[PDB]
Amino acid sequence: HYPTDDIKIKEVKELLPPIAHLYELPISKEASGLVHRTRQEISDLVHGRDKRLLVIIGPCSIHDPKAALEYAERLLKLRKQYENELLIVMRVYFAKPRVGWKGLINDPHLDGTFDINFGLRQARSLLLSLNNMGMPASTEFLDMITPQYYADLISWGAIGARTTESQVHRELASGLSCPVGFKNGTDGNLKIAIDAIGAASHSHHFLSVTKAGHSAIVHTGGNPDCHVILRGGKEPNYDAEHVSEAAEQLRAAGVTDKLMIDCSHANSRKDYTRQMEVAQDIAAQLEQDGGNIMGVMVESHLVEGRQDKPEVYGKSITDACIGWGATEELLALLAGANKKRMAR
Amino acid sequence: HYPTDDIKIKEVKELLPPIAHLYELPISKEASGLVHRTRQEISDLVHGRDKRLLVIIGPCSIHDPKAALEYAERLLKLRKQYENELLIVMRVYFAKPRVGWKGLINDPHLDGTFDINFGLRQARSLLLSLNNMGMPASTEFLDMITPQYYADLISWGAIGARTTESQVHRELASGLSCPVGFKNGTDGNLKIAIDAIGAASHSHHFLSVTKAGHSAIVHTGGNPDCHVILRGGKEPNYDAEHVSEAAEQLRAAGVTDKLMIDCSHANSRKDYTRQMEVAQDIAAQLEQDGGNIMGVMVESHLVEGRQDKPEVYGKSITDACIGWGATEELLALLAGANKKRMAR
Amino acid sequence: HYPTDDIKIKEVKELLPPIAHLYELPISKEASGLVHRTRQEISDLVHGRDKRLLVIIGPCSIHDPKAALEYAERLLKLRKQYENELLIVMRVYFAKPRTVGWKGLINDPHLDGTFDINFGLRQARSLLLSLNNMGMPASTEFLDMITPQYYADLISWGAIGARTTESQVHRELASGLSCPVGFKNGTDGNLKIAIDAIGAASHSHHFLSVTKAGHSAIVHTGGNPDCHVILRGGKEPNYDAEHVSEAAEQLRAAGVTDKLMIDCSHANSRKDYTRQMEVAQDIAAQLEQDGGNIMGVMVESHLVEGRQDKPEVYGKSITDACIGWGATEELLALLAGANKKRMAR
Amino acid sequence: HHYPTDDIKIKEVKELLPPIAHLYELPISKEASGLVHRTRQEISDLVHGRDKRLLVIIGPCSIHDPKAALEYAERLLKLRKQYENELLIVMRVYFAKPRVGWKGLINDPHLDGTFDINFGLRQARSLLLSLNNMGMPASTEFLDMITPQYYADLISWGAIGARTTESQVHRELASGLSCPVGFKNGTDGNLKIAIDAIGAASHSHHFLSVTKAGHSAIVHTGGNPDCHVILRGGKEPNYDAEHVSEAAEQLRAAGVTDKLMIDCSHANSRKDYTRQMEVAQDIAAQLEQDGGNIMGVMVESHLVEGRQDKPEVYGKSITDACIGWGATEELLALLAGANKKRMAR
Ligand SMILES: N[C@@H](Cc1ccccc1)C(=O)O
Ligand SMILES: N[C@@H](Cc1ccccc1)C(=O)O
Ligand SMILES: N[C@@H](Cc1ccccc1)C(=O)O
Ligand SMILES: N[C@@H](Cc1ccccc1)C(=O)O
Ligand SMILES: [Mn+2]
Ligand SMILES: [Mn+2]
Ligand SMILES: [Mn+2]
Ligand SMILES: [Mn+2]
Repeated sequence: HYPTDDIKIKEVKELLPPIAHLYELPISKEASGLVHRTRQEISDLVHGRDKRLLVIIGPCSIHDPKAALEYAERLLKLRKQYENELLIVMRVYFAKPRVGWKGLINDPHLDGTFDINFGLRQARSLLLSLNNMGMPASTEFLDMITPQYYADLISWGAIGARTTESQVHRELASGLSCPVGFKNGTDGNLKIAIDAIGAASHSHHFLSVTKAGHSAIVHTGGNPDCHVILRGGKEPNYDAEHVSEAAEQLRAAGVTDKLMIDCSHANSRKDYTRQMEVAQDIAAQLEQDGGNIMGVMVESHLVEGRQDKPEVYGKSITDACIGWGATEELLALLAGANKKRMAR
Repeated sequence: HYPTDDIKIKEVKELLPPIAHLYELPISKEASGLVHRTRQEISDLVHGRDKRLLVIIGPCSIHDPKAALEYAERLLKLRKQYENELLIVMRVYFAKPRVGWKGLINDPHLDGTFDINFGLRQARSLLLSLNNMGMPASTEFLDMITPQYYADLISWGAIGARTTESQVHRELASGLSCPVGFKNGTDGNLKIAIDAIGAASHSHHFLSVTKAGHSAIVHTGGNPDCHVILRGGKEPNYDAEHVSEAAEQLRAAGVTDKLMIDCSHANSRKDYTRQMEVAQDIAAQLEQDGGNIMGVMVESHLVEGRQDKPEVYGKSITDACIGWGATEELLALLAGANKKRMAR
Repeated sequence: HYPTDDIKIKEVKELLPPIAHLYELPISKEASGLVHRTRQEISDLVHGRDKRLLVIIGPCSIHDPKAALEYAERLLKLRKQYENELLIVMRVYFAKPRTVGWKGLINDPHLDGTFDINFGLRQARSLLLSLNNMGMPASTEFLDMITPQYYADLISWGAIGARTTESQVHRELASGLSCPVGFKNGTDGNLKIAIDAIGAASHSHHFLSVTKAGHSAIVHTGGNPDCHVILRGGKEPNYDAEHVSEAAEQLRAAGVTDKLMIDCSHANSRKDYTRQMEVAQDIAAQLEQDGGNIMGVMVESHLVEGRQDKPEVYGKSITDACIGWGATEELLALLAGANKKRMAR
Repeated sequence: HHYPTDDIKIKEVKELLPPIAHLYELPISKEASGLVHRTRQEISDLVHGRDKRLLVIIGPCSIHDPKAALEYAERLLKLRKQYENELLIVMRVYFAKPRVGWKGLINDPHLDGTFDINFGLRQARSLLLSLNNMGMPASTEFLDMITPQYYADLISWGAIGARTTESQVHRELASGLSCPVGFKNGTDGNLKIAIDAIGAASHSHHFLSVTKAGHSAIVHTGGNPDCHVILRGGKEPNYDAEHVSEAAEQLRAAGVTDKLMIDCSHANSRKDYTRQMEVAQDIAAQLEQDGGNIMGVMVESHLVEGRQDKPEVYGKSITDACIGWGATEELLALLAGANKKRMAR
């Protein structure tokens, strides 16, 4: 026999099964309540039963648990203060969808050693600490296996621009315990996200692993808590005209016309200093009408900007983020605007 | 103590591991020769060493292995006849990337019962029978787990238009033993596929299973045999102007400027009779110059058109296909056109 | 670091999990029915509910499935012929507990030294399924804690041999086996170890094995109330009335069942397959006199008598020596006659 | 539906955390690796006659409490260092006796019948890594074919007990253990099973178990050349000079090492801990006269003497009765005394 199997494979190493991580780090009664409740609260937002604004906000990527926990500590205070106008959940994303650093799960030690057992442990550990302190977590799931390791700790999931059209990621979302947001495509196709909600609301089958770590078929029940995310395209799509047009196509498709607006990425034009602009336009809509907005997303860290090496504490090494002060302003701006909308 | 795990899952059933299927249906020496050889031949096309045309052709999707075998039986004689001008490899795709029928792996019995162990068995059996008879096989990998069950029998793989931009599908491609084609986006975005080749040529790490069925981290070494597939979008992109523009961009990104043209899907605009037209243009191109074309894709079946239910034998239940007579003319057209290119 | 792990291991290779084999060879309706029934029928003998004699009879070891099947076709006739007097169940043991040479049909199914265990295990399940489907139940020895997951669903009666009867894990195993189990006395004739094994196996225990899916697992057992002793001699033969009587006394004293099995082969025969008949005559004389403590016998039998080092002749053992088919007819006819009279009392 | 045939007598089969999960949480350290590699080699030297120190396997009958066990180890480690030129001291870290009652530390770590085996295996590995880290090698008995994948990398010396020495699979296991292995004589004093065991264990075999990832597996061994017998009595003790001589003669006749270990406890003490000293005194007299064929002894010792049905008292056995710490010092001072003189010849 000529060889035909694993020709271009350096190594296939066994990973500790999810059950191993769940044994060391069982979810606590407290994290369980914060998760269950935040998910329900978000459901109400998706389906129009509450007019609070869901704010997904935090670092572009997590590369340092200390800074992440310190960021949460400061955010927790504002989560409480604006709890009547805003439902603040923290971005706990472990990589960018990219060339550069491959994320915290792949490369937890920031040196190129790919210790993914440790990476996954750290991600779970972080997510339980956060929930335990009272800060819910959100994340993007890039693949169909990692969710088994910590989705139990996640109160809101994203499927990014580059995966919203992928069948298997829609099948994933259809079984995720948390509400899920589908982003529009990298060039501004909103339809792919609309179809994804359709798909995600039905029952599907996809492949993954059991909690015990073995190949498996997953039969989902459908996810009725999905929604669109406006993150821009060739041009930005945050304004009232783009919101109104999205809302119409949503209704026509017979899915929720309540949606979320990313202030960052292509809606800012990859310029962190324009997130405030977007949030200001969103504030104007809320004060006017803004019936179709249920959430915003905001890339934010202790220190503003980007760096290639993790030199500065609390500075992103993936996309550029606004800093803490700009975070106080933006959140305040949104809370006040939405106080007025809810008051009508 | 609120539940948070698997809230929207009906069932997670463990699957027979790949080793089980590999025990019942080990790759034979002759299939192993055919695959090894065929990957290498295709790799020569991708890199400009051989001017024969790769022809990926066959059903939109396999819904009946018996008819698929009979198809292959007719195709093989054409493979042999045109072996100096065309390298003919059969489409063995088990699903459309969507609605309705979930494909042969999910739903092998065509009634709705989701017998996945059986479907995986049937897919491997069909692929081994095809190789053993001397017909190489091609397919699309939609997830990161199914390759372990039968990628060893695959001479060419596709990442489809809906997944080319997906990070995890790029990582997968980087570790596939076969050469891989990346389709352009559903709206015509060629860049996502050019970036995909760049991405897939490097080492990555993604999650999957071992042959024994255990969750695994897999370290790839890069796939140097990737290329682009022009597939249409808002308008078709098969003509010389589009081919020439794409070649420049490929050169600019420093990747192979030899590409593949799908005669079906958004180039035929879902009209199966127009695939013959696309081939005509392609043939006229090759006759003038056609330096940048290394293959084409055709959707072809025993009988033409499509049907919703599998009533008629060898007739598609997914995208409509040209029938056997049109397939003969198309392949003769392409053989003759490329005979003249090669003779220059 | 210095190394400390796997220092004396040439390789550890993965095996197909039990489910892969149970997928290919699912137990049939009629195989299920035969297994259940037979286990129940044997239980009744263990516990004095029925006076039929269990006869565990067949090759010392299976080295050729085709031979095994032809053997089963002939025995089947007699199983049916003598169904009112004898419960005939075939021996399907895949190795002798050795000590250098052929390591059995599971380990070495090709009989050339390759160790294709995936294949052996499939072949063994395949044979046990075909035997049951034809109306012949099967018996075997389980040497380890993992093999029973592959084919115990096809076994109507199992043995724990002389060399493992005292082993704590083998007793815990037996406590979780679905079939009734016979515990052999020690190689030097020690009966107490088998008496203790009955009491031990009746309780609930825990041991390590694999799930059907092939992963490390803890097995919490329910207890096996259908165990009994097997007299197989040792320093001296223990098939006669006097030995049977001393054993029954010790068994009653421990509060376990005083119904036992007698091996006519191995050390009771002194490794001479022609003495198997003599032992059966003795057992038959006992059954005629009284023999109330006997529920079964064991007999090593094959198409062709004797043994051989290489598998040259069809139907002849390459492990212990067996009586041939003619002698089998005598033996079974003899025991059926002696027990017919017992059951008439 | 079919008649049922599968797991009729099973309460449950719960899947287990795989060895890799414990190996991740508790990886062997560089210093523990050195001690294990070095101690294994030193013991091999003792087995093959290259060093004349006495291997002393000493410690509790069974470990029911790691705190007590760690304290016992700190005390023993002093005498390990003190007597290093005369005795090779290694701690007994047995997790159960091969038995109904308490099922051991691995099976039932919480001593209350809850059977939390993931925790038990976690605890056993932890204690063993802590012992090697403080500088005290560890010995244990392997009762099955699976547990070793969880912590054998931390064992410097292995026992196969009296009740398993004759078992085919246990001998096959032994042939793949990274550590040296002592085989005990049978519960009735049969020495031959142990001598056969050494022979068997020195060759390559194939037995079934699990990969480190927990998957059903076939294990191919390279043989264990470092095996020896352990004399632990029978119907009568077998520690004296005469029994030692006759054993050495049979060992030589079989072509295997005539160097042996004497267990001072169990059937050599007549199951009476007060007699372990008697046995140790005789062995000492032998070492002073000649004692050439003795390479080790086994002593059942704990912080406090005797035993108890329930774990009320700290550092007192709940399995076999042990000598207390005072006696332990007395016994070790004696052996070091006797062997200093033997080594000086
Ligand atoms: N555990 C995930 C669902 C899931 C199951 C299996 C595979 C992947 C995802 C959740 O609760 O959301
Ligand atoms: N076995 C695949 C590569 C692969 C390994 C593991 C997971 C996914 C893909 C091949 O030969 O192409
Ligand atoms: N499946 C075996 C019992 C068993 C379970 C698990 C391990 C070993 C044996 C039977 O039914 O007899
Ligand atoms: N890991 C054991 C050997 C072993 C392997 C596999 C199963 C059982 C035992 C050792 O180092 O000694
Ligand atoms: Mn970002
Ligand atoms: Mn198609
Ligand atoms: Mn025999
Ligand atoms: Mn003891």
